[PDB]
Amino acid sequence: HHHHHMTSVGLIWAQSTSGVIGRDGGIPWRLPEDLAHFKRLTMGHTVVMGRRTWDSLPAAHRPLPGRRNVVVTRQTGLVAHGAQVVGSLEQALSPAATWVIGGAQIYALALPLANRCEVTEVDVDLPPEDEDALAPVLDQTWAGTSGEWLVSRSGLRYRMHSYRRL
Ligand SMILES: NC(=O)c1ccc[n+]([C@@H]2O[C@H](COP(=O)([O-])OP(=O)(O)OC[C@H]3O[C@@H](n4cnc5c(N)ncnc54)[C@H](OP(=O)(O)O)[C@@H]3O)[C@@H](O)[C@H]2O)c1
Ligand SMILES: CCc1nc(N)nc(N)c1OCC1CN(c2ccccc2N2CCC(C(=O)O)CC2)C1
Repeated sequence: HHHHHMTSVGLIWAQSTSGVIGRDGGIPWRLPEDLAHFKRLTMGHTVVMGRRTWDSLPAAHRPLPGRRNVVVTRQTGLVAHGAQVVGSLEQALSPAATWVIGGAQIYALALPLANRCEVTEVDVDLPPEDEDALAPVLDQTWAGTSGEWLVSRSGLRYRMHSYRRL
């Protein structure tokens, strides 16, 4: 349903090579270069996230500055300030390039509607654990390109993949 709307809908996430995106209510690695990449791609745009991701943000970073923060929840509203709440992904997207920034539940809702995915792969050894949030799997409707492996100042290797709907 990526052509049920006019504005581009992009998913953006970072994952380990094993496909983990979240653990224990947070992200189980630190990668400053990915944060800068995420900031450059999203600055000045609407960012849409699930409520658990909203609550996972450290207070210094909530709301994400310089972006319209939209939080998808079934609740009437939120205790933590700075978001616009909506009750569905469709309400998040219209009116409106909108970035869906996680987590796994909101990626699953948005994947059928998305035109683009921007993935950072982090070469950190994290065998998936029972409660982990995992990255969405991309099917045959996506075409991708991949950048070279880069080395972070902290020593972790990482790289970016970019997918567009065929
Ligand atoms: N690595 C990355 O790039 C990345 C990015 C973002 C997040 N994360 C990680 O992902 C994890 C959180 O992901 P998650 O999947 O547990 O949660 P999530 O997708 O962030 O949020 C789930 C919440 O969204 C709301 N929601 C879900 N489906 C809905 C629907 N159909 N209609 C309305 N509201 C709906 C509900 O909020 P209510 O309960 O309020 O109703 C639900 O509890 C954390 O570990 C976080 O650190 C990682
Ligand atoms: C940087 C992590 C990330 N990476 C890619 N590639 N995709 C994503 N969806 C993604 O999750 C973005 C959300 C979760 N985040 C976060 C989590 C923990 C500590 C700091 C942050 N934030 C605060 C605001 C900063 C900003 O000003 O942008 C960015 C870092 C914002």
